[PDB]
Amino acid sequence: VLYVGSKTKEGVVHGVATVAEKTKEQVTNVGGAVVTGVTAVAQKTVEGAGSIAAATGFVKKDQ
Amino acid sequence: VLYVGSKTKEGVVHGVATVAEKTKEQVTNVGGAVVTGVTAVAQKTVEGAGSIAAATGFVKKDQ
Amino acid sequence: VLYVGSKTKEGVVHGVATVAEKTKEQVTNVGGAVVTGVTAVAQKTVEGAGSIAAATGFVKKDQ
Amino acid sequence: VLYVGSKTKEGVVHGVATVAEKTKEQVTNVGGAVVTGVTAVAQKTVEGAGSIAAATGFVKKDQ
Amino acid sequence: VLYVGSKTKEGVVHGVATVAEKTKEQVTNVGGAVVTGVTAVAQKTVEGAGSIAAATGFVKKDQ
Amino acid sequence: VLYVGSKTKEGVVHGVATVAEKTKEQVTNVGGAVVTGVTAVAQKTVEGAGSIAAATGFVKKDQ
Repeated sequence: VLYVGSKTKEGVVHGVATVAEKTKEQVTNVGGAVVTGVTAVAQKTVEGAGSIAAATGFVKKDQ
Repeated sequence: VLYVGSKTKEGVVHGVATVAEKTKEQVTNVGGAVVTGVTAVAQKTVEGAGSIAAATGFVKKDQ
Repeated sequence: VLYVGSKTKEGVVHGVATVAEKTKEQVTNVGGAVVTGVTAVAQKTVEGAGSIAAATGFVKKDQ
Repeated sequence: VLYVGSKTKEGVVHGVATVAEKTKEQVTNVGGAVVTGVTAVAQKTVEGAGSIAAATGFVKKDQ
Repeated sequence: VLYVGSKTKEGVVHGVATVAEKTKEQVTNVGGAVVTGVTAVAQKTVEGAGSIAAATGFVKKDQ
Repeated sequence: VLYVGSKTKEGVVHGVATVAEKTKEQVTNVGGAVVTGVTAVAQKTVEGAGSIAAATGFVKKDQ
């Protein structure tokens, strides 16, 4: 018996309850990035750059 | 018995309840990125860059 | 008995309940990217860049 | 135009979502009444005694 | 135009979301009444005694 | 236009979200009444005695 990483619970979302009666939502993007309404999300990354809700409006490398 | 990574629970979403009665939603994108309404998502990446809800409005490498 | 990665539960979404009574939704994209209404999604990537809901509005490499 | 009882919506159940993963259930009745697991039920009674989930363990009128 | 009882919404249950992962439930009745697990129920009674979840363990009228 | 009882919303339950992960429940009745787990219930009674979750353990009229 060694149990190196035996019984873990990592990157987990369990048990959620949500209501939304009258939620007007309005976005107007021009040349950018927009990230709305993210809920009950999970992940696990090994040897990588993991971003749940990133928003890079632009990337420019001119030469 | 070694149990190196034996019994894990990683990148998991279990147990969700959602309601939405009258949810007006309106988007208007022009030349960009938009990410709305993400729910109950999970993943696991090994040796990679895993992004759940990314939004890159542009990528430019001119020469 | 070694159990290297024996009994895992990774990249999983189990148990979801959803209702939506009167959900007006309206999108208007012009030359970009739009990602709406994502629910109950899962994946696992080994040696790769796995993105659940990405949105790249443009990619340009001019020469 | 009188509209005495014109456009009603009475005794109604509309819009339900349910999940049950591992629900052990065990009953043991002896000489009585048991009522379990009632969901999404509706009725309308006119000039009567309407009971959705009644449980009378006994009725005795000895003479 | 009189609209005596024209456009009503009475005795209504609309919009429900439920989850139950591992719900052990155990009843043991002896000579009585038991009423468990009632959900999303509606009714309308006119000129009557309407009881949704009643439980009368006994009724006795001896002579 | 009189609108005596025109546009009402009476005896209504709309919009509910519930979760229950590991809910052990155990009842043991002997000669009585028990009422557990009632949720999202509605009714309307006109000219009557309406009780949602009543529990009369006994009724006795001896002569």
